[PDB]
Amino acid sequence: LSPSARRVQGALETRGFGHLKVVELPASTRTAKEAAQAVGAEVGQIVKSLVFVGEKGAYLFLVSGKNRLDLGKATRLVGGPLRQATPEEVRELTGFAIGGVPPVGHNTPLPAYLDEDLLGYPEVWAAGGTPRALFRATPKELLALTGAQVADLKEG
Ligand SMILES: C[C@H](N)C(=O)NS(=O)(=O)OC[C@H]1O[C@@H](n2cnc3c(N)ncnc32)[C@H](O)[C@@H]1O
Repeated sequence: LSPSARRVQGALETRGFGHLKVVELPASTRTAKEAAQAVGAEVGQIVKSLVFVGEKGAYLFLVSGKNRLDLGKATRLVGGPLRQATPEEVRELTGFAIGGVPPVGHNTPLPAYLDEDLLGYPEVWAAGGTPRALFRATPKELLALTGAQVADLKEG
């Protein structure tokens, strides 16, 4: 596993979820669409870790591959103005580059929100730190791993 992918594996291990495995695939997983095709999953099963900057800090939004994050909803949930983090901010905050941003192992653990639609799948796939890394897990484990709060995040 490449460094960033290893960093994520390490985080899964340190959390007590060592049985979850990061895989650096022979096919791209840069976008939810590609990720789903790479593992034969439904796009909705892909977890997009989206980082947004607020006035007093950063926030992690775990969105289903089939939904579009509603900034209006996110803003209300946090209770303050929010904005999509620039590629640069993603790197400084999380330590990973967009297209590979994982839900764990960041430079600072960010308060998180989980797209309630992810609770509809028995298993989901999140990014493992690179545009080729992914690790499968149950929504429950993703919740335990991030301590995120379930929420209505989609524009739809
Ligand atoms: C799972 C897959 N590896 C992945 O990383 N999916 S992702 O949705 O989290 O990554 C793509 C998302 O990053 C964000 N993004 C893409 N380009 C961006 C840019 N130029 N600036 C800020 N955010 C961007 C958008 O939400 C885009 O949908």
